[PDB]
Amino acid sequence: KEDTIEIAGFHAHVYFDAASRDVAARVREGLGARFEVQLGRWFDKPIGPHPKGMYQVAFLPNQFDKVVPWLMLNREGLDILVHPETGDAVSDHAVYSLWLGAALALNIEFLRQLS
Amino acid sequence: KEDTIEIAGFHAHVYFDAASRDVAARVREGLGARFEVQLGRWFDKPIGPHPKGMYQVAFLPNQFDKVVPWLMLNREGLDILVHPETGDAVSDHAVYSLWLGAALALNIEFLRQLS
Ligand SMILES: [Zn+2]
Ligand SMILES: [Zn+2]
Repeated sequence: KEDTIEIAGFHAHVYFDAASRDVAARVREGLGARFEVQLGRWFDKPIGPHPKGMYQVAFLPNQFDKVVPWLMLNREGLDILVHPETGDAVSDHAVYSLWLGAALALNIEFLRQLS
Repeated sequence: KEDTIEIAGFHAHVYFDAASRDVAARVREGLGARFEVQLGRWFDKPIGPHPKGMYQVAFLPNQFDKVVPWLMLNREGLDILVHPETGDAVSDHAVYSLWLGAALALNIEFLRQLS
């Protein structure tokens, strides 16, 4: 087994489209109002491994049981990837992650090409 | 918004088949060794909403950031449903849940029929 100590933090990637952008904005405000998070920039186009528009929500491990359960209940149909940050981008995204909603295929090759 | 106070606990459903049953047994032992959990019966065949053999793992909310990150890292390719317990069985499984690995298709109507 590896040790969960090796998790330094998590990212949630909240995916959206034109039809769900407004929902995504409300979820973002909810997160920023409630939790100890760093909100990344809003990407309206796919970038890197990300198959659709998204924004990033970063947090330390002590917010995992705050943010993730909140999103379980309040994501309003949005597909959300949550992954640990362990120093292995490819596994972090492809193996060690979870999904709220319906998983989307990621461009993991983008991450492989970086390593 | 929905209040995560309304989350009384969580279940993990660890799915397996004959090929993966031994990995599932090892994951099960890892859980029972490390965390405050209630391990339910082993179902080799599909039962109720579940489309594959599984076993249940129950825990209080204070284990969510222990159990779930551990499974993130140590599920060894098993598909795992994690759902809250909020007193709404249909929403808990269908809407409020998350998946590690690749999601399976649950029989939600089975739960609706329960009322
Ligand atoms: Zn990320
Ligand atoms: Zn359950």
